[PDB]
This record gives sequence, C-alpha cells and structure tokens, in this order.
Amino acid sequence: AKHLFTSESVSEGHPDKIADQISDAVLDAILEQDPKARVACETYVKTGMVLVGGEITTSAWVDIEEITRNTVREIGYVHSDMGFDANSCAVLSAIGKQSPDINQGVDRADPLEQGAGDQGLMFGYATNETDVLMPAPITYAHRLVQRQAEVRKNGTLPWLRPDAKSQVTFQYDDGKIVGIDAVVLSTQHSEEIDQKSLQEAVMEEIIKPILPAEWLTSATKFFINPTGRFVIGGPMGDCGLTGRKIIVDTYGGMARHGGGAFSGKDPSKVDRSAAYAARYVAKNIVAAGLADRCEIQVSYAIGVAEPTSIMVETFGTEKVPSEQLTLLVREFFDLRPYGLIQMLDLLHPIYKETAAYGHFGREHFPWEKTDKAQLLRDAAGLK
Amino acid sequence: AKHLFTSESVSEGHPDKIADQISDAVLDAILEQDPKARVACETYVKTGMVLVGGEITTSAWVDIEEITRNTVREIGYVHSDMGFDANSCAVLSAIGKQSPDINQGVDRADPLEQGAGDQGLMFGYATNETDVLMPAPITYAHRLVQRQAEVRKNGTLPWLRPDAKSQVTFQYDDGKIVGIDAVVLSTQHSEEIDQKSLQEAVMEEIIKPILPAEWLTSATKFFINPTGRFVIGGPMGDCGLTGRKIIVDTYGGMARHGGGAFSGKDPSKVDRSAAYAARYVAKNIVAAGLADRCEIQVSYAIGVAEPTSIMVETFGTEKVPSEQLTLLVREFFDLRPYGLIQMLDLLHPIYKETAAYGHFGREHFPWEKTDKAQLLRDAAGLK
Amino acid sequence: AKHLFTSESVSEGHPDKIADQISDAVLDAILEQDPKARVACETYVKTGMVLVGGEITTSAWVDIEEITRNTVREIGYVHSDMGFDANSCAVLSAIGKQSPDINQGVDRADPLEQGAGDQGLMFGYATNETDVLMPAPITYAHRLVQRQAEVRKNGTLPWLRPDAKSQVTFQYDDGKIVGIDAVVLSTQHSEEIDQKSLQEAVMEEIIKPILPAEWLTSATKFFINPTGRFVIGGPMGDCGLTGRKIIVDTYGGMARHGGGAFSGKDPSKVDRSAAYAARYVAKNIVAAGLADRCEIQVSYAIGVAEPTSIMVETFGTEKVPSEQLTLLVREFFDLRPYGLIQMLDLLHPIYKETAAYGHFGREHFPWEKTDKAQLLRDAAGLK
Amino acid sequence: AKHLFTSESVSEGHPDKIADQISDAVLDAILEQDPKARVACETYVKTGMVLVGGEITTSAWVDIEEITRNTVREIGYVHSDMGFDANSCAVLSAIGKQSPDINQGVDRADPLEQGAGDQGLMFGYATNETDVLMPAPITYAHRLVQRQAEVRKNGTLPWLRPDAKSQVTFQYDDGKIVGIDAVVLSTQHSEEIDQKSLQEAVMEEIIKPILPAEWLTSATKFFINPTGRFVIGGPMGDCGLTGRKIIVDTYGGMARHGGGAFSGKDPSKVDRSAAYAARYVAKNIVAAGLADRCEIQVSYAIGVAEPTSIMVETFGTEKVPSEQLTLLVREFFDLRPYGLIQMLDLLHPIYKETAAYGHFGREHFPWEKTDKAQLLRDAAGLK
Ligand SMILES: Nc1ncnc2c1ncn2[C@@H]1O[C@H](COP(=O)(O)OP(=O)(O)NP(=O)(O)O)[C@@H](O)[C@H]1O
Ligand SMILES: Nc1ncnc2c1ncn2[C@@H]1O[C@H](COP(=O)(O)OP(=O)(O)NP(=O)(O)O)[C@@H](O)[C@H]1O
Ligand SMILES: C[S@@+](CC[C@H](N)C(=O)[O-])C[C@H]1O[C@@H](n2cnc3c(N)ncnc32)[C@H](O)[C@@H]1O
Ligand SMILES: C[S@@+](CC[C@H](N)C(=O)[O-])C[C@H]1O[C@@H](n2cnc3c(N)ncnc32)[C@H](O)[C@@H]1O
Ligand code: MET
Ligand code: MET
Ligand SMILES: [K+]
Ligand SMILES: [K+]
Ligand SMILES: [K+]
Ligand SMILES: [K+]
Ligand SMILES: [Mg+2]
Ligand SMILES: [Mg+2]
Ligand SMILES: [Mg+2]
Ligand SMILES: [Mg+2]
Ligand SMILES: [Mg+2]
Ligand SMILES: [Mg+2]
Ligand SMILES: [Mg+2]
Ligand SMILES: [Mg+2]
Repeated sequence: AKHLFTSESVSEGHPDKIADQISDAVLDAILEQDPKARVACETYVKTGMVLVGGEITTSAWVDIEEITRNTVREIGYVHSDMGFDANSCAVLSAIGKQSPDINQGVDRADPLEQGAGDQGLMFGYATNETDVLMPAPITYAHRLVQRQAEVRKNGTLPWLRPDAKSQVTFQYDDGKIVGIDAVVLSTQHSEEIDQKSLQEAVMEEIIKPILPAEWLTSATKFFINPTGRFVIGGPMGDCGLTGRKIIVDTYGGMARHGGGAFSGKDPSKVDRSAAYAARYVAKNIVAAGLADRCEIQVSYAIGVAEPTSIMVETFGTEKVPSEQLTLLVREFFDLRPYGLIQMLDLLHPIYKETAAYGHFGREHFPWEKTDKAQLLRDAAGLK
Repeated sequence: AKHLFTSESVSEGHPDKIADQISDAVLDAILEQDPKARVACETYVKTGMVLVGGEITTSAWVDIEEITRNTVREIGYVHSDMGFDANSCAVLSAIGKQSPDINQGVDRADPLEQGAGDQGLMFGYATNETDVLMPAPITYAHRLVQRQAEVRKNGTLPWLRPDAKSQVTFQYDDGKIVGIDAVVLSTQHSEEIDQKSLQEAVMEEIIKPILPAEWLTSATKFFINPTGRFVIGGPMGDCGLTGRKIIVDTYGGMARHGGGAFSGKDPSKVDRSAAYAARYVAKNIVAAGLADRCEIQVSYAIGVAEPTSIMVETFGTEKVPSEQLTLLVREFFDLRPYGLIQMLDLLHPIYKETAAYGHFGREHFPWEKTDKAQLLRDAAGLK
Repeated sequence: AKHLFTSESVSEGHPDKIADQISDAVLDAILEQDPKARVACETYVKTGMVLVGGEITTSAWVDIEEITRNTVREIGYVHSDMGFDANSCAVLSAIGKQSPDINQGVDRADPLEQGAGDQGLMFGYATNETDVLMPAPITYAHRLVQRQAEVRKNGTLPWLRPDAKSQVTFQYDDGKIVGIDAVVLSTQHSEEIDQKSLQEAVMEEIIKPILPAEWLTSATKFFINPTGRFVIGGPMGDCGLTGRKIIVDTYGGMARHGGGAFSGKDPSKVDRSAAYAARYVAKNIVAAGLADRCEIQVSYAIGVAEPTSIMVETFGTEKVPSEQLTLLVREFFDLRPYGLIQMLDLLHPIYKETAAYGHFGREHFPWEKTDKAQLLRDAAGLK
Repeated sequence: AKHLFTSESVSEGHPDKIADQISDAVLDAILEQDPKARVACETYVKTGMVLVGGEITTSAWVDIEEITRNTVREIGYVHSDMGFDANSCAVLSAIGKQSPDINQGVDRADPLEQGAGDQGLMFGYATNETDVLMPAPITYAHRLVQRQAEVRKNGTLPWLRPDAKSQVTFQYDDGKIVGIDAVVLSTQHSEEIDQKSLQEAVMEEIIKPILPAEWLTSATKFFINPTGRFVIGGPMGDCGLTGRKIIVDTYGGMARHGGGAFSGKDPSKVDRSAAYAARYVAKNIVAAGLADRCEIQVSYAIGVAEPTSIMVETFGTEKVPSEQLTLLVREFFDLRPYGLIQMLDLLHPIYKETAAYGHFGREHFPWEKTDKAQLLRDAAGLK
C-alpha cells in the first residue's frame, strides 16, 4: 500500500518562530527568578517592531527590551539590509496581570488539588520509525532548516539570511519509507548572489548533506526559492505571531493536535505541560515495547485538577490488550496539573531552547527520557 | 473497543475568535471592492486595544477603525462593565503591502500557471458520523457556544457576557457513539448573578437543549465555570490572536492538521483555499459512497502551481481500491491554486461568517456542497 | 493706556495634562527609589490607550501599568460612559535607556563639573501683581479649572466630567487691572443635564465663586460650552501628549518661554531645573524689592556645566541699576546644573503634584520660597 | 544698556521636527484632495517606529505608510547605521474622526459665522532688525541647521547624519547687535570621523560661512558636540513628538507665545491660522512704518467666530498713538476664523514646507507678504 505524506519546518529566523523564541525567552528569564510565576505571554512581530503582551503575574523583575533585542539579535537580524534589526527595531509592551478569577481555580489551598490552567485537549505521540521514537518527516524537515541556520552562522554561506522554510514529502509503501518524492527549501538571501548559484549551493551545503542519499533518486523533485526571488523576508515580508507553528512544533502532521500552543506559558498551563507529559508516556510505552506506535490524548477542565478524559490509541500495533495498557497509564503516571510538573520538573527556565526546531526529539529534554519503560514493562510480561 | 475522544469550541466572544472575526471582517470589506486583492491580515487583541496589521496590497479603500469597531460591537462588548468596548477601545494599524518577491511567484503571466501563495500542507476530512458528514464532537461543541451566544443576544439570559468556551467528551464503543462522559461549559457573567443559579441556568438554557438526552446519563459529569468565578473575560482576562483556533476551526482534533490558519487571508493563500478544497473532495467522496470516512492531504510549494503531494486515507473504510480512488481524485478536481478558486468561486466576501463556529458543517458554504458525488460515483460502479 | 490680555488653563482631566500627570507620576515613583535616576518620559494618550515611552536609565523597579491606571483613575475617568477608563484602557510602553553619548557629557568624574542635560534657553518671571508674585490672568484661570474639578469630586455637580478648559481676559488700564471683559469655561458633562441648566450652574458653582465680583460688570461676556454640546471629551475627543501645555504650565503668556517642557524629566534636565531656578531668582528679586517685575533668562549647552547666557529684564521697574542687579544674580545663585539641584533640592519625588494647575504660584514648592530676598537686599541699600 | 539674548534651532533630522514634518506631510496630502478637510494629526516617533494618530474627518483617501516612509526618507534616515530607516521602520496609526460635538461649533449654516476650532491665545511679531522683519537670533540659528543639512545632502560632509541642533547668543548693546558671545552646534555623525576633525570641519563648512564675520571675535566661544560624542541620534537617542518646537517654529523666544502648535492641523484651527494672521498684521504694521517692532495678540473661544481679545504692543516704538493703531487693526484685517483663511488663502497643501526651519521669515509664504502696509499707511499720515 503506497502513499505520500508531507511535513514542514521553519528556521529560527521565521517570523512566527521569532515570536515564540521571544515569548519563551521572557518566561525563562522570569522563571529563573521565580519558578512559581504565572506567565501567559503573547508576542506580535512586524516590519520594525516587536509587541510583547499578555498577562504575567510574578514577583520577578525583568527587562523586556533587553531580553527581546538580545533574543532577536541572536536569531540573526542585525542590519536594515536584512529587513529587521534587533538594535534599531521598536520594542512595545502591553503586559497585564493574570485574572484573579482564573487564579482561584488554579492555585488552591492544597498544592496537589491545584487545578488546570484552562480547559482543552492535548495529543501525545510516539513511533518506532526512528531512534528518538519520532516520525521521520518532521525529523528531517527540522534538520533542513537547522542546517541552513548553521551554515549561515558558521559563515559557510555568508549570503544566507535568517528567514527560511523547508518542506519534504516521503514515499510510504508497505507502511515504511521507500524514499522522498519532493523537496522544498526556501531561504532568504542577499542581493549579491544569483538564483542558480544559490540553488546549486543550497543542494551541496544544505540538502545533500542532510537527506539520506538512499531516499534520493532521479525521481525526487527539488523546489528551491520557487518565486525565483527571496531577498525580502522576516517581519517585513511576513507577520510573525506566537503559537502559529503548532504542528511543526510537534509531530509534523503525522499525529493529531488539540490546538494549544507552547511558547509563552508556564507549566501550570496544561496546553504545554499535559502535552509534554503525553509525549512522555507515548514514547515510554513504545520504548517499553508495549506498542509500535501510539497516540495519547488527555483533556482538562479549568480549575479542575483531575483530567476530564484520557485515551490511548495503538493502531492495533499494541502487544498487550489496550485494556491493561490503558489501566497501566493512569496507574504509572500522574496527569494532574501538580503531578506532571513534578513528574517532569517543569519549574525551570528550559523553554526558550524549545522554541525553534521541534519540542520533541531532543532526548535531553525531561519528557524525551524513557525511564518508566522498563518498569512499564514489568507491569506486563516482564521477561 | 471502548475509548474516549474530546473536542472543544469557543464563543464568538473569545479573544482569539474576536481577532479572526476582525481579520476576516477586513478581508471581506476589501474583497467586496476588489476580488483579486492580496490580503494577509493579522490581528492582535488585548485589554483596551485591537491591533490590525500584516501585509495588504489592494486597490480598494477601506476604513479599519469602522470595520473593527463595528465588528467588535456586533460581537457584544459595548461597555467597560464587560471589560472591552467597541466604542471606547483603541484601534491600531500596522499594515504594509505584500512583498513583490513573493508576488512574482504567485501572479504570473498566465493566470492558470499562477502559483501557490506559500509552501505547506493541508488536511481535508469527511465522515458519515453525521448528515453534514462532520465528526460529532466538534459539531456539538460548536452548538454549545453558539447557543450560549444566542440565549445572550435574545435576552433570555441577560447576565451572560460574550466570552465563553465549551468542551465535550464522547464515549466511543464499537467505533460508534454510546454517550457523553463529561461536559464543560465556561461563560463570562455579570456581578449580579450567583454561581449556583448560573450553573443551574446554563443547564436548562444551554446544555440540556443542545445535548441529545440519550447520550446524557447519571454518569455524565458537568463542569460549569470551575474556578468558581468568571466575571473578568475578553481581552482583559486573555490575549486574543489571529489563527490560534486552528483546530476548533476545522474538525475538533478528530482529523489531522498542517498548521495553516484561515482568517485574514485571500484565497490565493493555499492555507485557506487548498484546505477548503480538501474538505470538498473528502466530503464528496463519502457522499459518493466511495468510503465511510477519508482524510485528504495536499502540500504545496510557494510560487509553484502544481501540488507537491496528495494522499487519500480511507482507514480501510473504502469501497473501491484506493488506487482508482486516488487516480480519481486528481482526475475530477483541480488542486492548482487557480483551479480551486474557480472550483469554489472564492473571489467573494464570504469569510467573516466563517470566522466563528467552524469552517465546516455549514452546507451553504461552497465547499460543503456535494455535487461531484454522483459523478464521482459514475467513475466507479455507477448502478 | 488701556489694553486687553488673555490667559487660559486646563483641568487635570484634559488629555494633554493627563499625559503630563502620567509622565511625572512615573518619574516620582522612580525617584522615590533612586533620586539620581535619569528619566526622559514622554506619554501619548488617545481613545482607549496610554503610551508611556522615552528613555529611562535607573536602578529602580517600577510598575508602569499600575502607576498609569492609578494616575488616570485618580484624575477621574473610570467608566466607558466618560469615554476613557483607568481599569479597562490599554497601557503601552516603549521605554529604552538613555544614550551613553549624552550621558558622558552630563555625569562627569567631578559632580560639580557635571553638565547640562541639553542645550536650550529658559525664562523665569516674577511680578508684584499678586502676593505670590504671579501674574493675575494665569492665577484665576487655574483657579477656575481647579474649582470645576473640586466641585466635581466633592459631588456638588455630579454630572461634571474630568475634561475642562478655562479662558479669561483682563482689562488693563494704567498698567493695572480694572476688570474682566470675557470669561470662557468649557467642561465635559453627562447626557443627563441640559445646556441652560449647565451654564446657569457653572456660573453659580464655578465662575461666580472664583472671579472677584469687582472685576465682573454688566459688560463681561460669558462663554460656556459654546459649541452647545460637550458630552464627548477626554482622549476620545482630543489626543493628549506630554509637554503641550508649556504656557499654562508657566505664566499664561504674560512672560516669555524658551520651549522646554517640564513633566517626565529628572532635574538634570535644564528645561525643568533651570526653569525653576529662574522663577526662583525672579521671584526673589521682586520680593527683595529690587524691581516690580523682572524676567530672567538662562541658556545652556549640552555637556557643559557653565551657563551660555544670562540676562535680567526689569522693564525699567528696577530700583538698582541693572548693572549691579545682574552682577548680583550670578553672585548669589548657582545656575550650574549641579548647583541648582542642591540649591532647590530637586532629587525628590515632588513633581506629579506639579503636573496640573501650574508649576508656579504654590509657595510650598522649593522654587516659590523667598529666603534670599532679604539677603539679596543687603547686597544693595539694606536699610 | 548691554545684555545677552539666546535663541536656538533644530535640523530637519531632529526627532521632534521629524514628527512635525510627518504630521504636516499627512495634512497636505489630504488637503490636496480635500481643502475643507478637518485634520488634527499628532505624531509620536521613537527607535524603530512612527505613530501617526489623532482625529481626521475627510473625504480624501491617503496612504499614511507611504507618506510617512517617503517623508522620513527625504529627511535622511535610510540605514540602521544612522539609527532609523524609512524603509525598515514601523509605521503605526491611531486615527479616529473629529468629534461632532466640536464640529457643530466650527462649521455652522452660514460659512462666515463659522467658529474657532478651539479656545486659546496667539502671538504675532515683527521687528525692523532685519529685511524680513524677523528677529536676528532665530534667523541665524535656522540658517545654521539648514546649512548643516545642505552640506550633508550635497555630499560636502558625507559623514554628517540628519540629527542636529544649533544655539547662538547675541550681544545686545544700545538695543542693537554688537556681536555674538557663544555659538553652539551639535550634529550627529559617523563612527568614521574624529571629534577634532569634525569640530574643525564644522567651523569651516557650517559656522564660518553662516555667521557674519563682523560679529565673530576672539571673545566668541564655540561649543561643538560637547559630550564629546554624538554618533547615536534621531529617535534612538531622543523621542520625537509633534508640536514640541513651539518656539523655534516662531520667533526664537524674542516675542511671546500662547501655547498652540502648528503642524498637523488644518486652518480652521486658530492655533495655526490666527497665529499666521498675527505675524501678518505685525509685519505689515512695521512695513507700513507705523512702529519699529510690535507684538500682536488675539484670543478665541471654541465655536465662536468673533475674537475674544486683541491687543497690539509697540513697546513705545509706535509712530501713531496706539489708539488709532489698534482701531486700525480691526479696521483693516478680519481675524474671524472664516476671514483669515480667505485673507491668506489657507485651503491649500502648503504646510509640510513649513515644518522645518521656521514658520516665519520666508517671504513667499502668504503671511510673510506685505501688501497692506502702504494701505495701512494711507489710514495714517500717508505722505
Ligand atoms: N550626544 C549628543 N550631543 C549633542 N546633542 C545631542 C546628542 N544626543 C542627542 N542630541 C540632541 O538632543 C536633542 C534634544 O532635543 P530636545 O527636543 O530639546 O530635548 P527634550 O528633552 O525633548 N526637550 P524639549 O522638546 O525642548 O522639551 C535630540 O533630539 C538630539 O538632536
Ligand atoms: N465640545 C467641546 N466644547 C468645548 N471644549 C471642548 C470640546 N471638545 C473638546 N474640548 C476641549 O478642547 C481641548 C482642546 O485642547 P487643546 O490642547 O488646546 O487642542 P490642541 O489642538 O491640541 N492644541 P494645543 O495643545 O494647544 O496645541 C480638549 O482637550 C477638550 O478639553
Ligand atoms: C484560561 S484563559 C488563559 C489563561 C490566562 N492567560 C492565564 O493568565 O492563566 C483562556 C480562556 O478561558 C476563559 N476564561 C477566562 N477567565 C476564566 C475563568 N475565570 N473561568 C473559566 N474560563 C475563563 C476565556 O474565554 C479565556 O479566553
Ligand atoms: C509566503 S509568506 C506569507 C504570505 C504573505 N503574507 C503574503 O502577503 O502573501 C510565509 C513565509 O514564506 C517565506 N517567504 C517570504 N518571502 C518568500 C519568497 N519570496 N520566496 C519563498 N519564501 C518566502 C517566509 O519565511 C515567510 O514567513
Ligand atoms: C539631549 S536629548 C534630550 C534628553 C534625552 N531624552 C535624555 O535621555 O537625556
Ligand atoms: C477643541 S479640541 C482641539 C481640536 C481637535 N483635535 C479637533 O478634532 O478639532
Ligand atoms: K502572516
Ligand atoms: K492568550
Ligand atoms: K490634539
Ligand atoms: K524627548
Ligand atoms: Mg504565520
Ligand atoms: Mg487552550
Ligand atoms: Mg489563544
Ligand atoms: Mg503555511
Ligand atoms: Mg493639545
Ligand atoms: Mg529644547
Ligand atoms: Mg523634544
Ligand atoms: Mg491650546
């Protein structure tokens, strides 16, 4: 059974991502000073400005302009030549405090009883398609924009600009990868180099080194800067907003999604924490060998600590009747707001780093670790 | 095989939705004056302001303050008492023009060859779970917030405020719905009514009349304004942004998603047009009885007119080998940028109405129509 | 020799003044925490927002939103009914730090040598026309708006709104006041009261009690809310900006002005400190009886500690040849940046109070005191 | 009787002036399309943005971004190197419409009866110190910044940046100029040139060619970029705002001022039109030889067509008893709102040009013309 699946990714220089980075850059700074802070930060980015707003209630004292300018600076925009400049852009702020009405339902007398930051559903996912138990398409797309950024920073291709996007579509037969049909790579550049040169250079430096030569055949079709010109990019060519990369932030469209963004919010926000916890059990279940691939899904109710719903989907690839596989889940992990935070130790400034190139796949992240696997195994035919 | 699935929806009074409405309110206005306009409008909403920005290149002449004020006004916020007021709020604008670099790849000499507005992937979906071939969870959640809004406007529950959100989780056994385990309904209100009364009133007026009495049992759990207090809402309690309701806008998490928002963009933007066209064939395939449920997926490359990928997933529920089912797709429909726009006649101001309560399910929308079904049938065992 | 002279004033509810208040409100808060802070705060106010920006370099930690909301709150706008609301309006911030390039010229190794914050000229003034040695027209105009504000707060005229402006023109014959020809008083109000009533009420409560009955004759002409309707006011009816009440802030147009605003800046800013010091010597000279009225004028050069120009003008009313009168000035006072601040002890949070109803005329202000007079007398025919 | 008087000016690259230019640039554009438009445009400018706001009620259709970007572009900021860039900066808009409440008092049935845009007082001035009957100090200071700008644009001193300010103080003995004591000239520059070179260059190219060599003696003191470094300037180093150059816009502090700004407002605004009409009669009086120097002052009441106050001050230099000189004023000119506009034909886009380097002194401006002089002479001892 043959079929085609497509995924995509964006460079750290992409408007939307710039936002996320900024958003999560502020939270980290804040958290460093106060772990129990409540941060709901939304960032808007355009031509010559950066808007950092939302609701933040913390005892910490931070500098938004500095965190912002520095964050963009690192991204790469440092001259009007590229369209945006950390040093000369505007930095606006419209940050209020979190509504007490919401807060009474979140932070209650007893810390354990403390409730979900909001209502909603989240999807977790894992697959044995790769070592990091992540789907392949998203993994390679991420690698593509990441490479472009590194070949830019190291000065290999000095004419590359921050803004860039990547798309790849794999060939799936017998349910496994047989190759790659089409490759898309768009990257901002200087008025100094020509399309052909650029195209030819992108192949050698960015695509050829990242895509497995086996999956590349005379069939594969390459799309490099199709409009034929990408000199204008960044916020000037496209408005950047927080939480608009929901899918590339997760599993590339392979798995499902509930609609909750990650960047800008502290862990008491189930959108981010319950999501991480979901990748945590899903991955751990597959590592435990209880299934080849499984999608998990939890849903919550604001101010309520106990999950409103949970469901594990193994697409038949399970090895123990879902029954015990589902009774095992709530048995081993605590999906209650104030259970996942301890479970993954989320009270730390570790999110900025998570704002570009996927929230999953980086084994050093607390939710990528698989310690519960072997124990999740004991609970079912150890041996 | 039993399992639980959860979906959610938001009222037209929800911050994020306010943005979308505004965003799509501007495009419509513009389009009315110029159908071939290029509108990429992003809106940011908070406590006392509304930020309309992005890139717009049109020959039309519109008034952002008026479209905005009027759009919010209709939503409901017209007094400081509710936290936001169309008449007294601030209306900011940061709207530039579309980058010529992008444009050269979109609008080419030959209109047919005209390319995709951007790279990316989109997911279409259909299911025989309901008459409108839409999943059930998203359909009832939408109905819940929609009811709340109507009971508010008609004056049945005058103490209701615009801001509201709804969550419902269904019981799925044997792959069909058996009932509903938990119901969540959060709505903003006045300082005049008490929780109990409120709760009791929400049940009679909003939940009881909308949820099928069959699926409601003594088991069902109801979560009404859990924090115990929701008097503060709207942009004051939560920052609103365009395109952050990606999932409730589509299929509630039942189907997949690529990451493209809808509101604020003209049809030359595949994020909205290829998405619509995808719901179109998926629905049309099920209506054609070629499958009980199928997910479609297309992906594009900026400046390129021909789709980079297409894939139909029928989850085995297909009735004709996928083979002919996939060769039929590209046979009957034109997924090229300037083929879907004619296919669905997208050059009209018909989007604002699509900004609240789902983009799918409203049979009067051009993509909800199923005319190609019977003909899609002829191409496979007519009879 | 008869002639007419007109002056005007504005309520604390006037858009421009709102800005000022806000601007100086931020400074005070900062200064309280750090007296040697460098504050250059500019505020922009419109329909539903408040923009606090400029350059601030301090070690203090303050909350702009709180200071702002509270400052507007106190002014009076607390409902959408009045057009603006401290609780529901937007608060934006674009505050960067002071340029080091300016700083090196201001704060030098030796504190005494420390230079002027900028180049410019300032005008001081004093007149025996009144006990507080202030001109009369500006004194009564201030009193008018101040009364309206007090009759509003105390609940005497509950239908009065914050926004209001006052204009008075005196009759000057033989160089002295003989009466008042025309009176102007514009005040915002509620949709509840009628013009006539309002007008009739404004006379009894605000004008009649404030203007000396002697100067009021059957000739005087009263202009009360001329357009016939002033229900819409505040930032909604008129954009408020910092430093746009330069004249009512000083002497009502009777004396001269160099163009430097007061609110929003710390004392190292000669626009404010040299100005104050100028009223100080001019007042002190008249109190010392060396002249009936004299205008002083100093000018500075950025980064330069020693004044670029000084000139005393006594309009012939002097009693000691200007010569010794000018040599006495630089003899008694220190107009060097770091001499006037000590001279008047300006490193304290005492400016917000100065943001409405005149910077001069309040004898409790450090620059209104006349201690040097008697000593300024000894230096010239004591007896 | 010796004494010192100081005045100052600012380049078209000064933040405040940038605002004014922008503000008056929008009006002209509008007016070009609709002369009877009502424009009250206030601009705020900082680091990477430009805020155009206020209240505008016109039938005209204009592009703020374009007018703005182009206006800044012409000023000179076109690279992040200089701190601001017309191409890459942000352009924001908060423009509402004029309050109808104000309007009913302005535009009434009979166009003649039409009322003053607001209340307030304005000062006109003329002096025989120079051919254009302007005071000397302000004339030379303007020339200084204007020269710097020209030596920058023509490429003479390519390392000069737009931002610059100038200060000059004249020696006045026997009531006439004897020379100049101190000269101040601050200009932004590139990291490429040194202070000494710069200073030495500024003297040859900007000061020496502009200041009369007669007035320059070994006594004169020159202050050139005192802080020792001015590389950072423009909105980055200092916040720009509309109407904050009230004094350099007029007479340099030699004459009086009422507090009304010029830029951003249409002629129905007495702040600008009554101001111009006042320079018109004052200049015309001196030209008519009725006095060596005279200050005029009018005051108005909103919605009221007939001036609330008028007074002419000739400082004894009059040649006809003030009496007939004052009865002549209201005899010859019409200071009613709808009389001055026809008097000077103000319904035209001629203001941008007036936003930098003084509103008076340019004999080609309608208010600089002296046609009524000879006729103002006939009315008093013709011969
Ligand atoms: N290093 C520097 N050396 C000399 N002049 C400078 C330097 N940096 C900035 N300036 C100038 O300082 C100007 C200050 O203008 P000014 O408008 O008078 O300041 P202000 O505090 O805003 N006061 P005002 O508008 O008069 O109330 C800036 O706009 C620059 O032209
Ligand atoms: N209907 C009305 N009747 C009378 N006064 C009004 C009315 N509407 C508004 N006003 C007042 O008009 C004021 C105008 O202030 P003003 O600041 O002098 O205007 P401006 O054009 O901004 N000029 P300025 O700052 O002096 O250059 C407003 O802020 C209100 O206090
Ligand atoms: C829970 S809020 C987002 C979290 C918030 N930004 C914070 O600071 O934690 C998201 C949505 O919940 C709803 N909401 C706001 N206040 C609420 C309350 N007290 N109880 C229930 N729902 C509420 C609104 O519709 C709002 O858009
Ligand atoms: C195609 S743009 C969005 C469409 C745009 N708002 C418009 O007005 O049509 C989205 C992303 O594509 C990339 N992009 C911008 N200009 C491009 C170009 N000329 N060629 C290819 N990709 C480009 C950027 O990374 C940008 O964030
Ligand atoms: C010498 S420019 C005017 C003052 C400037 N705002 C500052 O920060 O000091
Ligand atoms: C009398 S308020 C000052 C003028 C106001 N901006 C207007 O729109 O006319
Ligand atoms: K966008
Ligand atoms: K939010
Ligand atoms: K104004
Ligand atoms: K400033
Ligand atoms: Mg985006
Ligand atoms: Mg959510
Ligand atoms: Mg949201
Ligand atoms: Mg996309
Ligand atoms: Mg004003
Ligand atoms: Mg100044
Ligand atoms: Mg200034
Ligand atoms: Mg005024």
